[PDB]
Amino acid sequence: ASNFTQFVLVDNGGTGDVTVAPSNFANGVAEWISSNSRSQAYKVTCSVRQSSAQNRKYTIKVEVPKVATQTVGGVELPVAAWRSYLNMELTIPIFATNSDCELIVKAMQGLLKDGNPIPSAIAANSGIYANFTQFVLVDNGGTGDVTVAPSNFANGVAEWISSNSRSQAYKVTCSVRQSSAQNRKYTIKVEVPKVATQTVGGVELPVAAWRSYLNMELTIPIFATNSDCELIVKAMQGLLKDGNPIPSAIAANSGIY
Amino acid sequence: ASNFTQFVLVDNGGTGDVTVAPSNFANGVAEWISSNSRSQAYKVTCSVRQSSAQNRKYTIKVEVPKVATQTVGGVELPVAAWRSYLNMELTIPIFATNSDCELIVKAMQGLLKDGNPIPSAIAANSGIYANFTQFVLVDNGGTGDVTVAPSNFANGVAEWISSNSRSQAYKVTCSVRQSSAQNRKYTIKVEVPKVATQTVGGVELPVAAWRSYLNMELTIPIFATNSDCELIVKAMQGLLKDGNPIPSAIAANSGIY
Repeated sequence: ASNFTQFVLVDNGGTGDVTVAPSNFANGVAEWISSNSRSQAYKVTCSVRQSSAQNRKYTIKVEVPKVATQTVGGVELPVAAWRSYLNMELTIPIFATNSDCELIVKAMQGLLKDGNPIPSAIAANSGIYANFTQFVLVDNGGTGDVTVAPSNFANGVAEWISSNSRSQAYKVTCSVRQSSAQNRKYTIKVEVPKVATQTVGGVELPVAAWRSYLNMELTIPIFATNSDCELIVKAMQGLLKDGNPIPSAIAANSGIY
Repeated sequence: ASNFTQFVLVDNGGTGDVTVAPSNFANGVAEWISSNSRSQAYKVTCSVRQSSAQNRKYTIKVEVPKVATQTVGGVELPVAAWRSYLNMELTIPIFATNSDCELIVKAMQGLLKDGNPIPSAIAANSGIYANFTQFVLVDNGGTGDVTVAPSNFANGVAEWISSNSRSQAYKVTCSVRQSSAQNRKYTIKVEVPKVATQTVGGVELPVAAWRSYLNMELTIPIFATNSDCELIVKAMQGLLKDGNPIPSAIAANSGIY
């Protein structure tokens, strides 16, 4: 009986597996490593931390490597040419009952699955996909929809807002930026609200009690051809779908149970 | 026709009287002295003073002596070995109508009469009297009770709170502390609230418009045997009962009328 153990994640057809075993947690920072070679392992983190007196923040990063071969000095050194950085910070207040988080996770992971208007950007040209318009996202049974319309981009920072009320809208970002001379970094944050009612001063003000912050920074080198990113996206979004060993922690007691 | 004159106070069986005549008021501070000898007189004060723009504070101290004999140098000098210090500061707002003070006085003096759970402490071992629990205090006719339960003592400061609502609770303190090498000082404050309704922002918030502050500091030397304190308590509480020349001022126009 042991939780936080060797689990499964990103896969395709039948050839190479990605069993992610455990490794470190020093100073409150979970970490998972895969097979024999560390230089080709799939790092992932997770740490609990209450930010103040009315909230609970988290940190679940993810580094997706590449099974390449850096031959420098006559030796074929199996190392990754790049690594991903899916870092999702999520703040959950104490007032928010145990019925908000269940619908928050399916809104963060349930935001980038394998081609959604936000993550299809992370898998193809239209990183907007649609001349950037009103799209679909997080849903459940037939009652409330979440059409996310456009809004701002000032200074290179995409942003999407939903329906009538902004205080209950689903914010999302996206910005292209080459970090240096051999890489290409990104930034796709996500704020998932709550259709609550803050009555302060005798008025029922429809506002969110909290918001999510799914911020995925991804660095892709110029050397990495146009055949690495396709398998990187399905490794970032294809890392937290709706209960994977990493995101099931984002939906239940199980950290890696 | 003269008010603030020779009055009566603390007595027991038929032997020694305690007629407290007038004496000084310099700079707004009433003062009463008893018989021939000042060194054995029963000092008492009283002064009106509006603290700010929405309150009215007071100060009624009381020094109870001892008819002892300090023979130093071959002479029998009739002087007190100690003195009491029943100092009751009471703040009464302008908003509080002329129907709150009547029930405030019977709550300050009507708090320590001659053995109440708070003043029985001032007359015997159980200076709590009860392993410190829910007790009785100020009452009138049959409608609202004032059961004062326990609450805090952090750093040597007793404290009692009443019913459900703290904002309408009857706070009271008590702490033992030897001031030097020849004395033993105390501190028994008391805050009497008002079951009012502060509606600010459209909400009826049950809170007190004011609170009392019956703080009685009492110094008892080591030389003073275990036969002085019994007659000291009935002199402090036995000083303001329910209309005595000193506390009738705390219940009506009469300062010493």
